[PDB]
Amino acid sequence: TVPLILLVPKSRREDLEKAQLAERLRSQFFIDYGVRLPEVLLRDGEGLDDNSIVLLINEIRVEQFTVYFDLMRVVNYSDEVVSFGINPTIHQQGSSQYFWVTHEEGEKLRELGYVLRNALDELYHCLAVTLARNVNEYFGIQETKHMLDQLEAKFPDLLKEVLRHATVQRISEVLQRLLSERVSVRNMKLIMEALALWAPREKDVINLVEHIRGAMARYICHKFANGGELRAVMVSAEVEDVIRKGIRQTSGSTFLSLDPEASANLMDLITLKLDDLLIAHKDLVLLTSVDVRRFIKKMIEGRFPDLEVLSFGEIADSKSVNVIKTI
Repeated sequence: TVPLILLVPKSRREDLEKAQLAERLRSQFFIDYGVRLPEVLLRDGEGLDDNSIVLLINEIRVEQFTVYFDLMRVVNYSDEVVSFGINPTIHQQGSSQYFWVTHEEGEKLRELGYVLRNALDELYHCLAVTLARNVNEYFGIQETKHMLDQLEAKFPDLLKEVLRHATVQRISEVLQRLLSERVSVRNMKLIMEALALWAPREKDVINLVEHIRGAMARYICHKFANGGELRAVMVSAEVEDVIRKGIRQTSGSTFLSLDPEASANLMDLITLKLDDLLIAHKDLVLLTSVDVRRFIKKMIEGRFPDLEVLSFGEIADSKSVNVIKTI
């Protein structure tokens, strides 16, 4: 490994050491995603204002976050909150907007049903999301091969079934593709049984990952729910069909071929439908049909890298999906 670095404000460093942000971060990441982060060091950022954090991977600034350490974030913010006389501190970051309120104001809003989050939990969800996306930077063949060792000491026969049909390279690619889209690989037993089933059937890694995803529907659903309702923006049959109608294939696998204008137009619709929502992209997902899920993720990720895209198959067996807008 090389270490992950969090540049933090001079004024906050002491509390962050005392809170053990560095290590708790790694622990919770393991609990959520089933993989080892490298060591995380804190370092004082020169000219960071008191509510800024910066992440460095390989000593290159990767993203800056605004977390108001003394305040609480309203996660399902609506404008109704202003009706209770609370005027939030607002930060605009990408085309997401974030609303922060005092501890006091926060307790009042909790009892009206709002879900509030502290600065450190928030900071973790932000780092988790960026690190899930940057999985290739610290997770590859060596770590895969080490996860397999741990699995072989429990389930040797299943490890061997999977290897009759997939190389260690291939399985690492699968795990990376799951994790890059924020799907946990903490249940290597289940994932392997799913590779056991599909890997002989499917020699295209992209198609394989989609079948593993289908097989893991219930787990993906539970994870994006947290311990609460799953907030979904539904992609309409209309948008779905422009994508479906663009799907091509020459010899290798299957790809999206849309006019430049056709894609820019789809993007303007998504953009503006999301601008109507007060909720941060990373607390939402998009729902769409199984065959177009991956195309929409490829299409939107350059611009909305936080917004994941679940298929309707992946939520069939959920209780608390809440569709809050259509596209």
